[PDB]
Amino acid sequence: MRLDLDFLVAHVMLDNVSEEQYQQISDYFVPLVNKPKLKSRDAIGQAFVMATEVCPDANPSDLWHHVLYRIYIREKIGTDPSQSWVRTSGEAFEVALVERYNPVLARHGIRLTALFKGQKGLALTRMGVADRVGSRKVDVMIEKQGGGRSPDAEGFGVVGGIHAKVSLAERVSDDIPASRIMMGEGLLSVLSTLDVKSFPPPHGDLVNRGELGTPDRPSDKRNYIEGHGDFSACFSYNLRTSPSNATTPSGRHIYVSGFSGQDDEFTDYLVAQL
Repeated sequence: MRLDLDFLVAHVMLDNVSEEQYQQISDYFVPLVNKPKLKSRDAIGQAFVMATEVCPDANPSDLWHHVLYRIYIREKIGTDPSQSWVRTSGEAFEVALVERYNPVLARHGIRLTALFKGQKGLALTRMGVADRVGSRKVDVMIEKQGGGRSPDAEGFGVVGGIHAKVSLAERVSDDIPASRIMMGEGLLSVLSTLDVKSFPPPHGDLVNRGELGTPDRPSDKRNYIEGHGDFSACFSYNLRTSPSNATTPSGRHIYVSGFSGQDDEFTDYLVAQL
């Protein structure tokens, strides 16, 4: 369906999203935006999971960037920076990943756990890397029934971590030292991303292409994965993201898939490695 964006007016084609489906997503999300005692990360997080269920053939990144985002900044009451999309969207992505994958991962004993700003010291210490990375480095922790280090009472040990970045245009090179230190300790360092990147009018056409280019085109971002192997693996939910070729110099790959469903390349990856 066609979206009308006011900057000057511009349009963007939202493939595999019907007028009916947009409204169903909007009827779900809007009342949650200004709901008291309901954190923005939970409102946006659950909405993303719901939206991908409603439109399983639509580009998940487009649902994030062109639907949820533009509805939020339109419906959000107040300029409170602690409730900003910018301040909360990242943690909403973490919430979305946990909600989406843990039911599938539960069977194999694999457990995800979102880490929010200020409360990841326990996670990082148990991970044994807080020593060298600081208190603001890992977004989602990966634990495993049985194996791992610093197991809780239920026998869940830390086996790795996830850097959840909505856009790779972010300070992505900032997470690379921590990721290297993680991988060196025998921990999985996954880069989960929505690969959000569109350019606004007057010069951009607002198509969410991302920042990973193509394997035929030298991209510094892509070269982190396929060149230097600074992350264990890279998972994008922007359907426009060019996946890695069969072989890469580092042996690391950029996997691309939709967000809806049961098992995918992400769960199948975590199962094998763990």
